[PDB]
Amino acid sequence: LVPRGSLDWFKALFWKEEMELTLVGLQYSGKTTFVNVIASGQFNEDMINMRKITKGNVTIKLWDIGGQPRFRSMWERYCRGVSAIVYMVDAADQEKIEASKNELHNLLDKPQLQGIPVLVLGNKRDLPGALDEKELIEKMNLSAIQDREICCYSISCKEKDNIDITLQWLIQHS
Ligand SMILES: Nc1nc2c(ncn2[C@@H]2O[C@H](COP(=O)(O)OP(=O)(O)O)[C@@H](O)[C@H]2O)c(=O)[nH]1
Repeated sequence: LVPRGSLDWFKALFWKEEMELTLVGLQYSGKTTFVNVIASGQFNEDMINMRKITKGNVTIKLWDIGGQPRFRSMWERYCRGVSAIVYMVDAADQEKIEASKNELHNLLDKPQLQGIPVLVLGNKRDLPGALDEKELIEKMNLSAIQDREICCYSISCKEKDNIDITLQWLIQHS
């Protein structure tokens, strides 16, 4: 009996969805850690920087943003058709926020990606002084993003905090 409403409950629901997503953000933001949590440490991975993660009916295109200039266009074009963009931010690394913001805004400035919902995740909320979702909406200038649905949650992969509401949001955007 999988406690209804538990994290395992949402994980099960999530993986059965036929869904493509991109998971992208600066290196060290917690993207690999996040996949490991939501996939319960079991998933398929194929290199394609870019990783194609598969589990259930779900495919995740995982990549670190701000990589080689020659591959940037290729990675952003590889995101065409996804149901959602999940943008991971290290909410406790104040000095990387400006780079994180600028890469997000440059990404959402790409044509093939028009209208795709974005979920910004302020990861590492467990660390003292980490930005909360209100502060991140502010520091990331999320209000400037007007041609799409954008949402922002404060989460902890380490303490498995708000991972459930993240899965629910993703399921809603199948
Ligand atoms: N304190 C804390 N550390 C985290 C959290 N999530 C990930 N990390 C750590 O951040 C470091 C980089 O994480 P990683 O998943 O490799 O980031 P990636 O480069 O975006 O894939 C690792 O040491 C993780 O354990 C979190 O929620 N809290």
